[PDB]
Amino acid sequence: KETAAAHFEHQHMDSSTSAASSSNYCNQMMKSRNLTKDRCKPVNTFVHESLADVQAVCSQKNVACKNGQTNCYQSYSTMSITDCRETGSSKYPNCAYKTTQANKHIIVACEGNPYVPVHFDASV
Amino acid sequence: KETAAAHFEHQHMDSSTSAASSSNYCNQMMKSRNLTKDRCKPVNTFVHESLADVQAVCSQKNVACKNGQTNCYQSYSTMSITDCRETGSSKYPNCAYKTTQANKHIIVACEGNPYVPVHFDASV
Amino acid sequence: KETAAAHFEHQHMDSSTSAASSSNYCNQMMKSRNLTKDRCKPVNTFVHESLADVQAVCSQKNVACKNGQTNCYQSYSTMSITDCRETGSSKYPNCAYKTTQANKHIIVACEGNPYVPVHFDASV
Amino acid sequence: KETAAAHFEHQHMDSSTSAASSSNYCNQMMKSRNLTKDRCKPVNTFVHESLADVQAVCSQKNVACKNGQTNCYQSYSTMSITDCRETGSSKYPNCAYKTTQANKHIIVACEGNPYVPVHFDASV
Ligand SMILES: Nc1ccn([C@@H]2O[C@H](CO)[C@@H](OP(=O)(O)O)[C@H]2O)c(=O)n1
Ligand SMILES: Nc1ccn([C@@H]2O[C@H](CO)[C@@H](OP(=O)(O)O)[C@H]2O)c(=O)n1
Ligand SMILES: Nc1ccn([C@@H]2O[C@H](CO)[C@@H](OP(=O)(O)O)[C@H]2O)c(=O)n1
Ligand SMILES: Nc1ccn([C@@H]2O[C@H](CO)[C@@H](OP(=O)(O)O)[C@H]2O)c(=O)n1
Repeated sequence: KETAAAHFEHQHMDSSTSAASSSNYCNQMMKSRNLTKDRCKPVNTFVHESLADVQAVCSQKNVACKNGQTNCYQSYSTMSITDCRETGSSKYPNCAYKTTQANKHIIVACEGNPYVPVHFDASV
Repeated sequence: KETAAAHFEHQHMDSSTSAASSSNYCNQMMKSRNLTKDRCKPVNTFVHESLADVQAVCSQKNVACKNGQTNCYQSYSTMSITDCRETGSSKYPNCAYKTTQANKHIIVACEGNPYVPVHFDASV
Repeated sequence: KETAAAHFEHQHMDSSTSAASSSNYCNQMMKSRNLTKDRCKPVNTFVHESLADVQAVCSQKNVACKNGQTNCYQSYSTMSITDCRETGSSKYPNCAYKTTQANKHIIVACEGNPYVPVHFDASV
Repeated sequence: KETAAAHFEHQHMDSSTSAASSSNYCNQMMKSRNLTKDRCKPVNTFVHESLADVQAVCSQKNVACKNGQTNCYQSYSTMSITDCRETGSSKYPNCAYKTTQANKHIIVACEGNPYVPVHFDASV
């Protein structure tokens, strides 16, 4: 409760579903994964692919992370992701999000043994 | 001194090209705009639109900034951008950048009178 | 059904009054113009100005439409309008609408030949 | 011109030697295989294995291609390869290469019927 890798799948993995359907998505999932219990998390990406496909990004294109660290990797291919961006109104506790489905490259930080994602840097 | 407004333009505006001409665009631009002076800026986005069109984003879709502030705005339209991301092997002061040209919505933070971009939040 | 231009006239023009005469202006209008016959249209603005005046906006300030298209135009001058949202006290067909009277710049999408309004985007 | 698989054979197979026999293997081979005709091809890998062994990789571990396509495959076993890279002082028409010999898993793109290597993607 809980490893960095577990924390990553907690915040960023949702393989239950293939894409985004209704704009209640982030609204509902941000609440579910305990992302709106203290403050409306401003931005959070969910990845709709197998855990294996996301984990494999750790052996693909090496790139610098946003903080300047160099343990980040961009997926070679597009992935099904849902970008969750808190709306301009939106007040805690009633957190509201603009749900946005897309097919972007993802960029994740990787570390440890096994060599897996531990943070979601960006989609591109 | 420098106005945040002008600082934004310097770091993120490239109205002269409609797109990135080559895969060397970023390497060129990151140095010419002096963003690799003290450190390799890991991420920097350039916008290939008029200053008017970019400034106009300030009256478009209001959203939360990455830091949670509420003065951010997402363009209604996609815009021509170039994402510059530092390579994994890049080492200051010899900074190197992957280039990704794309049509994407931009998210800028706005403030002041006139009410204009002063930070580049994200592209989606 | 209707041409695009005609549809705009029927839904948004009201040159027969200086303003909403009552807190239930929307409700006699949302009916009179068949906006509440198959539903309760959530939002609908009535412009208490000249059709020509409104059509002229198609040659004023070009601005990005909310949907990302770029054929939108903002009036230079303010216009008398009525904003129709519906009161909580409203389930179809017994429709009740929250009315509001104001002088705002309007934003319309225009197209065709002649270049005329086909959609009402926002009042600012 | 040659067919995909044949191009691959002509570019990447050297089943006649077990390893680069000297520091100048690449210089002679890049010449020999006509890889310096119009330009100094910046990097090229020669595999010191039988052809069928390399083709068999098309049925081994499926991985993402650097271009992001999904038809790439990583070899279960390490293979004898020679890495050839332009040496810096290399200048067309006088190309010059650094020869590096190693045991690595190759990654190749495969396509067609029969499913055969048509592009060499990386050595890992
Ligand atoms: N594109 C983005 C940008 C930020 N984020 C989230 O917001 C945080 C960045 O401030 C990240 O925390 P981790 O990097 O700890 O996952 C990530 O959860 C995201 O999920 N997608
Ligand atoms: N998508 C992104 C992420 C970061 N950045 C740049 O990275 C910096 C740190 O996040 C930002 O500084 P400003 O937002 O102050 O311009 C912005 O310049 C960007 O330009 N595009
Ligand atoms: N300020 C606003 C915002 C929306 N609307 C209505 O909202 C509807 C959908 O956004 C529009 O229908 P048209 O697109 O047919 O004009 C428009 O009639 C309005 O009439 N005034
Ligand atoms: N390790 C690598 C990486 C790239 N390459 C070569 O680099 C070229 C383009 O990256 C490829 O040409 P083909 O697509 O003709 O194989 C491939 O031959 C290589 O031969 N070994």
